[PDB]
Amino acid sequence: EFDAIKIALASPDMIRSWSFGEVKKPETINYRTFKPERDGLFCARIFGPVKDYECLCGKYKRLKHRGVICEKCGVEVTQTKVRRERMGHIELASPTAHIWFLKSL
DNA sequence: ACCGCTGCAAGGAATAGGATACTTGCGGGCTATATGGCGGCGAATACCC
Ligand SMILES: [Zn+2]
Repeated sequence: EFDAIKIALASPDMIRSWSFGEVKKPETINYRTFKPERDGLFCARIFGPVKDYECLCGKYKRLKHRGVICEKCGVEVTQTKVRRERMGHIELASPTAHIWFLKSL
């Protein structure tokens, strides 16, 4: 299919284009109930469902409801492979300098 | 038709016994200062003109 690999820099707008949400909380797992956090580093509303065609809260749990989202979780009921291909984006309060383009010698 | 009496409670000294306020160690729940390796090489100073 494809024939060439292109590589370049990524403007902030394009980075927003890639992302499917924003991370805001440094918390990951409860250690008691192994569901993810609200919108922490892991998440369901940002990255995707945890089980194949399973909304997080369990309002819909069948493949018949593919595509629709939950009205309390907002997750996209679909395969869990999406959890390996969606990317988040953090917002940085201050501008910062890429280290590679600074001490590359 | 008036009174001193008996009698029936209220407050002191000696024992047993549960209730209950008090004290304590934990278990899980949470948050946040090195000193024996070379070799190559290229960039970045130093230098003395
Ligand atoms: Zn839900």
